[PDB]
Order: sequence, then C-alpha cells, then structure tokens
Amino acid sequence: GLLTFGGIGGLAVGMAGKDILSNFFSGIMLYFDRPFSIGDWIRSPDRNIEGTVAEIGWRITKITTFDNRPLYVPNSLFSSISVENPGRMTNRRITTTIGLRYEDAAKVGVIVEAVREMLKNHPAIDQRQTLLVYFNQFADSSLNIMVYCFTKTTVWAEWLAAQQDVYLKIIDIVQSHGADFAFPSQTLYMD
Amino acid sequence: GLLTFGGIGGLAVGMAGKDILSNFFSGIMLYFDRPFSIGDWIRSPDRNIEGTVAEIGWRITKITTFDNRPLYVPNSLFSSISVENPGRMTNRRITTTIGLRYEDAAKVGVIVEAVREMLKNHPAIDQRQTLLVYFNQFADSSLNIMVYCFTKTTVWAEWLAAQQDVYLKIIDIVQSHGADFAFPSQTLYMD
Amino acid sequence: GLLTFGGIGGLAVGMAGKDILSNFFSGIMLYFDRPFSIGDWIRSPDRNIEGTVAEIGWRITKITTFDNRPLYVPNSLFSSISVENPGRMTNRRITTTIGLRYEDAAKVGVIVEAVREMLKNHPAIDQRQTLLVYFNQFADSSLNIMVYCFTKTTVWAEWLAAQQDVYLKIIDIVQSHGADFAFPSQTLYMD
Amino acid sequence: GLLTFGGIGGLAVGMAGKDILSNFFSGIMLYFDRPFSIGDWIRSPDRNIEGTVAEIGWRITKITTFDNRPLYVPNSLFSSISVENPGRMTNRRITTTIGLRYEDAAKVGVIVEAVREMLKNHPAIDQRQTLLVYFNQFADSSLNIMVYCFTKTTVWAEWLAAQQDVYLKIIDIVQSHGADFAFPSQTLYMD
Amino acid sequence: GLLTFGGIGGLAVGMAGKDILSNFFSGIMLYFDRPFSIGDWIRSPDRNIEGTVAEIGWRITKITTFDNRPLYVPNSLFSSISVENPGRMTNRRITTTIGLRYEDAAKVGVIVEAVREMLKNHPAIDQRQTLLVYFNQFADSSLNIMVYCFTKTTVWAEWLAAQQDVYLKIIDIVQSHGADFAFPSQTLYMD
Amino acid sequence: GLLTFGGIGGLAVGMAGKDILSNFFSGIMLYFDRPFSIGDWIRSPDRNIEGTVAEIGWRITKITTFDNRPLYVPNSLFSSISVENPGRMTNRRITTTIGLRYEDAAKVGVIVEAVREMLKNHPAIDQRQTLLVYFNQFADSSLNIMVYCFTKTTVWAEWLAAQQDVYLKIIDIVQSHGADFAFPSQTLYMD
Amino acid sequence: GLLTFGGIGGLAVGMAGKDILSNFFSGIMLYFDRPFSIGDWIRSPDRNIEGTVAEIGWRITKITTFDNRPLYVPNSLFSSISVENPGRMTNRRITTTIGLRYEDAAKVGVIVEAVREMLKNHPAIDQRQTLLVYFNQFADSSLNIMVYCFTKTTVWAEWLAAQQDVYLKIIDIVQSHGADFAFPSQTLYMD
Repeated sequence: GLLTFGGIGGLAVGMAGKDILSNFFSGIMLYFDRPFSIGDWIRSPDRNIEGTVAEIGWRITKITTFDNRPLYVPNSLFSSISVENPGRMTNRRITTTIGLRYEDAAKVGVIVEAVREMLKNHPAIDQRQTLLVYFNQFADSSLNIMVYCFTKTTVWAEWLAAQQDVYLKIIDIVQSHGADFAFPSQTLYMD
Repeated sequence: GLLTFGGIGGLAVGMAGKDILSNFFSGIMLYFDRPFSIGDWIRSPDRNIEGTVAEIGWRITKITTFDNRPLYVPNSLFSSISVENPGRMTNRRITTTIGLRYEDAAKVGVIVEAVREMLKNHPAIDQRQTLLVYFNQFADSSLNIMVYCFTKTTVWAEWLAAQQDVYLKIIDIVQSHGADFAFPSQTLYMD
Repeated sequence: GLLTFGGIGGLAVGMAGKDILSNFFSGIMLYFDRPFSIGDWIRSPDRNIEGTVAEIGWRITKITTFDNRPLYVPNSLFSSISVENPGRMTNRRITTTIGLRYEDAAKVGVIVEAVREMLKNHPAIDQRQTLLVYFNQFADSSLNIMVYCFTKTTVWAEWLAAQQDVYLKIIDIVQSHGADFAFPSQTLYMD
Repeated sequence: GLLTFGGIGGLAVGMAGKDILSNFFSGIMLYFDRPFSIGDWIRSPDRNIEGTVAEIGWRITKITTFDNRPLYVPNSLFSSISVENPGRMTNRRITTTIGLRYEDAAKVGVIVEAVREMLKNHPAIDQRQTLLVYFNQFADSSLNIMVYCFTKTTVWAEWLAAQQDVYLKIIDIVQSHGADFAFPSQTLYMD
Repeated sequence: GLLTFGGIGGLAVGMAGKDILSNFFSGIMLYFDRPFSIGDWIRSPDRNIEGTVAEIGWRITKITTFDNRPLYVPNSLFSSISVENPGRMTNRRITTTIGLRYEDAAKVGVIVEAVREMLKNHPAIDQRQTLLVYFNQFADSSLNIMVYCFTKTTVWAEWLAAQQDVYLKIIDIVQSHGADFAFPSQTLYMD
Repeated sequence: GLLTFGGIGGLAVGMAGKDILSNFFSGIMLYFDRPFSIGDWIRSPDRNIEGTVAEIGWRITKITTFDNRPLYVPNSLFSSISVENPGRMTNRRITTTIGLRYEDAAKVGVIVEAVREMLKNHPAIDQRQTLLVYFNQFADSSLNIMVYCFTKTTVWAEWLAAQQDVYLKIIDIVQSHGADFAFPSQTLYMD
Repeated sequence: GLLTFGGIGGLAVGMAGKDILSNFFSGIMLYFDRPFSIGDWIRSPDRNIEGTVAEIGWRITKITTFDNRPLYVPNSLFSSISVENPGRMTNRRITTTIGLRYEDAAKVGVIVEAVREMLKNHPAIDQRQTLLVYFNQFADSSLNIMVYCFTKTTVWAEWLAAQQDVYLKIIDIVQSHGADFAFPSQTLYMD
C-alpha cells in the first residue's frame, strides 16, 4: 500500500512534468554556455525562430520578430536544433542568374569576361572572397550564367544599394552587345 | 508478489495517464508564468492556435477564433511550441513588390528615388523604423522593386487605409513615367 | 527469481496495454470535463474528426459525418489535439476578393466606397462586427479588393442566401462603373 | 547479481516484444468491443485500410480490398486511429459545381431557382435531408453554383443512375437559358 | 554499489539493443504466424517492400524486386504495417475514363448503354463481379464516364490483352457516333 | 541515499548514451550477419545511402558515392531500414512509353505487334524474362503503349547501348507507318 | 519515504536532462572518433549542416556557412545522421542533358559519337573514370542525351571553366549538324 502509492505515483509525477524541467535545464545550460548575445538576430533551418533576441529567462527566451512582434521560445528547443547567427556575419553575398536568349551563344564568353572584369573593379566588392562568373546551367529556355561575389559591408543598407548598382551595370553590359535576356519562349506548331 | 503486482499496476497507470497530468502541470506553470494576457490574440508558427484568448483553465485554454467560434487548446502545447503575441506589437508593416516591364530599365532609378521620397514624406509612416526601396530581385518576367516600411498605428483599421493610399500613390508615381507594370509575357516562335 | 520474473511480466504488460488504459482515462476525463455537447458538430485543425457528435462512450466517441456515415474516434485523441466547436458559433463570416482589370485604377476608390456603403446598409449584416473593404493585394494579374463582414444568422440556410445577394449586389455595383473584373491576361510577343 | 541480471533480461524482453502483445491486447479489446461487423466495408482518414472485412483474428484482421486482394492489418492500429464505417450509412450524397460563363450573370437567380425546383420534385431525392443550391464561390474564371442533396438509396448502383439523371437534367436546364458553362478563358494582349 | 551498477548496465544494454531482439521476436512470430508464402509477391501502402518473397530468415526477409534485385527487409516491419498480398488475388480490375467533348451531351446516354452492352457480352469479363458504366464526374474540360469491371484471369498476360481489346472496342463505339473525345480546350479572348 | 543516487545516475547515463551503444551493437550484428559485401553498391528507399561500400567499422560504415565523395553512415540505420543491393542484380530492365498521336488509332495493333516482334528477335534481350508490349493507358493527349523487357547484361555500358539501339528501332518502326508521336495538343476556341 | 522520494526525483532529473548529457557524450565520441577535420566542408542529406567546420567543442560544433555566417550544431546530431565529406573528394562530376528537336532523329547517332570523341580527347577530363554519352530518356518534347564524365581538378575554379568549355564545345558540335535544341513545342488544333 505505502509503496503502491509512493513509488508508483512518483513515476507518473516524474514523467509528466518532463518538459518544464527540461526547459529549466536548457535555460541553465544557456546561462553557462550562451551561443548568442542579446542585440543580435538568430536563425534556425529547423524551426521558425527568426528575429532579434530581447531577453533570456530561466524558462523561455523573448525574441523580437521583424514585424515588431514579441516571440516567446522555450529554452529546450536550443538544445536540439541548429542555431544560426547572422548577426555575427562578416560579409554579405550577392548571387544572381543572367539567362541569355539561347541564340546569342557566340557572345557568352565576352559577356562573362566583361562581367568578371566589372566585378573585379567595383569598389564595393571584397576582392579577398569568392568571385565566380561562369556559364554552368544550360536551362530549358535560356543560357544561364551564375554570379557569385561578396560585399565588404554588412548593414543591410548599402548592401542593397551595391546590389542595385551591380544589377544595373550588368544590364548595361548585357545590352551593350546583343543579348536582350530571354523569356519562356516555347513553340506552337499551329494546325 | 504484492510488491511486483503493485509496481506493475502503478507503472501502467502512470504511463497510461501521462497526458492529463502533463496538461495540469502546464496549466499550473501558465498560472505561475503567463506569457499572454486575456484580451490579446496570439499565434504560433508550429500549430494552428490563431485567435483571441478568452479563458485560461487548469486543463484547457479557450480561444475565440476570428470566425467567432470557440477553440479549446490543451495546456501542454504551450510548453513545447513557440508562442507569438501580435497583440503586443508596436508597429504594422507594409511590404510589396512593383515589377516593372523589363524594357523600362532606364527609369528604375528615378522610380525608386520618387517612391522613397514619397514614403519619407507620408504622414502615416513611422520615420524611426526601417525604410527600404531597392531593385533586388531580377525576376524572370519583370524587374522587381521591394518596398519595406512601418506605420505608426496598429489598429487594423487605418493601417489598411494607409496601405491603400500608399498603393494608389505608388500607381500614380509609376504611371507618371512610362512603366505600366508587367505580365507573364513569354514568346511564341510561331510555326 | 520470482520478484524479477513478476517485474518483467508486469513491465511487458504495461508496455503493451498503454493505449487502452489511455483511452479509458481520456473517456473518464471527458465525463468529468466535457468541452462539447451531443447535438453540436466539432472540428480539429490537426486531425479529421469533422462531424456531429452522436454518443460518448467510455472508450470511443461516435460522430456522424456529413455523409451520414458513423465515425468512431478513440477518446485519447481529445487529450492531445485542439478541438474547435463551430456549433457554438455566434456569427457567420463572408469573405471574398474582387480583382479588377488593372486598367481601371481610377475607379478603385469609388468602387470601394460604394461597396462599403452597400454593406453598411444591408439588413442581413451585423453592424457590431468587423467590416473592412480595402485594396491591399497588388496581384500579378488584377487589383484585388478584400471584403470582410459578418452575418447575424448562423443556420447555414439564409447565410448562403445573404452571401448570394451580397455577391449579386457586388457584381451590379462593379459593373455600374467600368470594371468588368479580370482574367489571367498575360502577353505573347509573337515571332 | 542474479536479481539485476534477471531485471536486465526482463527489461530487454519487455522493450523488444511490445508490439506483439500490443497486437494481442488490441485483438482482445476488439473481441470485447467491436465497432464493425464482418460483411461491411470500413475506412480511415489516417491510414489506408480501405476494403471489406473478411476475418477477425487474435493478431491481425483480414480485409478484402476492392481489387479483390487480401489485406492483413495488425490489430494495434484500430486502438489509435479513427475508423469510419460507410457500410452503416443511411444516405448517399450528391455534390457538384456548375460554373457559369461569367457573362450570364443575370441568369444566375433563375438558373438556381430552376435547379432547386427540379431537385425538390425528383423522386430519387430524400426531401428530409439537406438541400442547398446557391452561388457562393465567385471563382477566377467562372461563376460557381454549389449543389448539395441526398438520395434515399445506398446501393452504389441506383445512386449512380440517379446522379447521372440529375446531371443530365442540370445540363438541360442550364442550356434552356443561355449559360453554356465555361472554360479557363484567359486573355492574350498580343504584341 | 554492485546492485545499482548492474542495474545501470542492464538498463543501458536493454535500451541500446531493443531493435535486434525486436527483429528476432518478429521473425519467430512470422514463423508461427505467416501471412504470406514464398512464391508470391506482397505489397504495403505504408512502406516500399514491393517484390516477390525469396527467403524468410530469423532476422531479415529477402525479397526479389521486379528489377531482379535483392531486397532485405527487417522482420520488425511486418508487425507494425499493413501487408497486402496481390499474389492471392481472385480477379484483375479494369478502370478507365472516357471524357467526351462536352458538346455532344445528347449522345452520353446512348454511348453509356452501348459500352455497358459491349462489356456485358465480352467473353473475357467476369459477369459475377461489379460492372458500372455511368457519367458521374462533370469535369472542367470534358464529360467523364467511369468504367469499372473485372476479368476472370489474373496472369498479367492476357489481362493486358483483354484491356487493350476493351479499349479498342471503346474507341470504335465512341467514334461510331460523334464524340471524338476531348482536349484541355480553353478560350483566349484576344486583345 | 547511495542506492537511489547511483540508480538515478545510471538511469541518466543509460538514457543519454543509447545511440552510441546502439551503433556498436548494430556493428557487431553486421559483423555476424552481413547483407552486403565491400565491392558492391547498395540502396535504400527509406534513406539516402546511395553509393559503393568502402569500409565496415565498428561504429560507422564508409560509403563512396557516385560523386567520388566519402559518406559515413552510422551502423544503427541498417537495423531499421530496408537495404537494397543492386550490385547483386541479375538483369537490367528497359521500360518506356510510346504515346501515339491519338488520331492514328487504327495503327495501334500493327505497331504493337511490330514492336513485340522486333523485341523478340533482338540479340541483346533476355527471352526468358518478362516481355510485354500493350496499349493500356489512354492518356489525356496521346495513346500510350507500354514497353517492358530485360537485357542479359548488367555492366551499365552495353545496357545503355542496347537501350539506345532499341529506342532507335522503335522510332524507325513507329515512323514506318504514320504515327509521328504526339505533343500536349490542346484546343483554343478563339473569341 | 526517503528511498522512493529520491528515486522519483532522480527519475525526473534523468528524464529531463537527457539531451545535455547526450550532447556531451556525442562530443566525447567525436573526440575519440572523428569523421572530419577542421579545414574541410561537410554535408548531410538528412539535415542542413552545410558549411566548413571551424571549431569542435564539447557540446556544440561551430560551422562556417558559405554566407560567412556562423552555425552552431549540437554534437548529438552527428551520432544519428549520415555525414558526407565533399572536402575529401577525388574528382568533380559533369552531368548535363542535350534534348534535340524530336525531328532530327537521324542525327542522334552521329551527334552522340561526336560528343563522345570530343570528351575522350579533352585534356581536362579524367580518362580513368566513368564516361557515358547515350540517348536514354525519350522525353515528351525532346530527344534527350545524357552526359556523364569527371574532371581531374577539385578546386571549384577551373572545374567551372572546364564545364563552360565543354558546354560551348557541345553547342558548337550540335550546331555543326542541324539540331538547334528544342523548346516545349506543343500543338494548338485551332478552332
């Protein structure tokens, strides 16, 4: 009897409150080992925890989303998911595709070399990072050329301006020769 | 025999009714640590619990959906999912895409500067928040320009009016020059 | 040997028969705390239990679907999923989108005001609920206007009649000016 | 040493063989509480167990699919999923959509009333069940009218004949006025 | 110390080695209760175990796929998934859809009766099984007629020949009157 | 106190380190019972373990993918997933679809018989395996004919050459009569 | 009382803190048995851990993504997922599809032989690896030819240059005869 209600109930009690003690243990571990600061935004490819950290409590962490809305995340999630910290980034990346008209195949090399030369001389591009311009796709409606480079600023303000300037220069270079980009461009076979 | 029979019965009973005790423990924890009030609506990216909180019981929480239907949520969910509280937001966000006609590439800069100037002078826009207008997509059928700003009201009533006014002003600015937006716009190669 | 043999047997029994005792405990909890009545239909965003409740047993709950087919739901589901009770609703909602032709942008304001005034004077619309008519989308082929209102009846019979009348009045108002709705409406660029 | 060795062996045995005794306990529960008979077909929205029951054993249940192929289902599934019994249905449902041509908007009311009157006078329709004919969709390429009624037979043979007769009468009624249904019907804007 | 150390070691061993002993227990249960033979092919709607059984071991079962490649399946799967045995089928099913031109609505009845009469007199069709031919779909681009019948052979060789003959006869019957099937068949509305 | 403290510590250790000892037990089982050799490539429909086996360790198995990149797979996966061994295959399969023009329905039989006769006389086709050529699809834009045969070689080099030769012969046979294959081929209905 | 209280508390602690001790055990195992080094990038088909390893701690591993952002991965993941190490690759693979115009079927053999001969004599292609050029797809709008080869460099800089050169040579060879690639190319059946 005494054992029947002492050692049996304590098993249900000790197994039904598992999540709360897990949250508190994860909070303690975060206190001892913190992979992020307060004033930086974090990310996770497994769960949606996008936003800037606001407070770190014993049970839950308050995160301010980009909609200016508070988000409360239990601490136990941080012990089982991959946590990404874009706030500690060193450079911002520019990636795009060109997509010529599938008929201007003789201009691919000169366009690629012109784009590479332009990127090599742009003052806003970090020359110590990766810089690739090549035709490597062979799409079903266009000849695609990849662009891969990095900027030296990470403030989300002049990065966009640099990307816009690069895109405009790319358009100008493309239209300097006869490329004029491409569309879906099927055929019809009328009957 | 008595000890092992009691242990078996207790183990079966405890692991059979884990969910009920979990719900009650979560309700107690909510009573002690409440991340939301009564008269505010909450959200979660993991489960569908959208609606306004009505009552907070020991076992379940009653939430009034936007269809004016009651929704009963077990308390154990709140200890394992991320809870978002839009009712505590400070600003409302306006985001949209323009998408020019891929042929008016010489007007992109002037259109962007005009839209940015108009947004900077709109009385309904919070000037202390993020404000970005840039061409950063380079889509397959249009040249897309992003818009990102915040309003100073959060009442879902004049926020929509301000969004409509901003959209109409954007249309007027776009058609002031020759842009006229864009459509899918493939090609045919008739045969 | 006897003690450990009995413990092994009891542990195996508890492992195998967890679900049945879970169902019975959930049924008991339903008896003590019932979130729904008999003659009302319930819903769940997690599982498919749509239908009207018929009987509530100790193990399973009988639900009559809208195809006039019986559905038997184990009681353990109700302790781990969110349960919605549309049978306790207070109002029925009407939501729709208009989608003008992207060329009649000068009529958007007058159409919106006319629709709002018509909805404000409709005898079947509850004036104490939400009522929003705004242009807030910027779709890829149309200019979309949102409609959001509530009726004062919840009987699925004159709610549909009121919705049909509102839709017909909306069509009449839209065609009073020159809007004539819209289609996908791409472009071709023949060659 | 003997006690702990026996405990280890028993725990391993209980952990490994949970599913078999779970199946047997589920079969015993089915024997005591059977939600279906032998000569009726069952369904489940969670798993694929479609078919007609053939035999109910202690471990597995044999179900004859509609391809005349035997299907063996473990008994433990029936204690954790929702089981639907269409073999106990009282009526068969007819549901369809009309989809007018978006230009015959003045005929919607008369078409709806004609269809409703025809359904009310059809000898094969159960007049005590739900009967709704309304225009409630407002689709992107057609004006859709919903049809919702029940038949008094459940034999899968006269139900199909009644459905075909109803569809033919609907076609005749629709073409009596000028509706002629609708197609995707986009626009082109040639250039 | 010795007792608790032995208990810890045994708990670790039992938790780590659950799957192997589960596989052997499932193999033993298969030996005692076998739902399939060697020279027949099995199927499962839950997992991909398609193929013909070759050997049944204590731990794994070897199955020869239809690509003439060996497949090894652990025995524990058969105790938790539904197993289908097409090798024990009694008949093979023929199902197809016709899809008329949506303009020949006056020929639907005569076409249906002709197809039904043809199927009723075909020597390769089992007359004691289900036989249904009805117009029951009302598709968006065609008027669809369902066909449902069974053959008296199950050898995958003359079943295909009978299906081909039935399809050719259906084509001949359909083209005897003016139906000529149908295509997507949208509309364009030039501008 | 000592006994319960030791039991708690041991239970925590056993619960935390389950995966490592599971991997080692799976490796021991693989050593005792190996379903594959070193120099053959394996496959699994459950997880992505495509590649050729290189080494079999106590904890993990090293597999060389077809990109010439090493892949390390924990041993515990092999005790819970189905493992397919294409390296032990006896024949390679050729499967394809023809898809005539839906207007040449009178040539289906002669085309099928010609293709079957050609396959029956091809020196690279195994005559003791399955060989089926039938019209069994009735697609929405074409009349599809299935092809199913096996080759006597499994070297991935002569198999491709035989497949190419068979495809070219099929094209020649198809164009010998008037078939000319088919395209999507909708209709437009101008307005 | 003391014994059962301590047992319940220890069971709760062990059930709550499983993840942290699992992470530390996985870190220790990584220290003893590591499948990767610091200065190489790893991959996993199960989870998103793409990037280059930076630091290996006791609890978490720091990985630098290709966006120059830090990523923190718990150590327990590496004991349950497949880890791929592209940094230890020996060759880089080139794969592409040609897709002729469905009317130039008489040139397939000569085009295939020309492409194979060109690949056989390219100085940047490893002749000891797989090299396949065959027509094996028979697509719905084109006759597709597969290309499969390997390069002798693995530094991502001249690999792209070699791929671009190969693609340009393929284009030149294809246009040497009359192929001119292909488009979707449906038919219209005007009415």
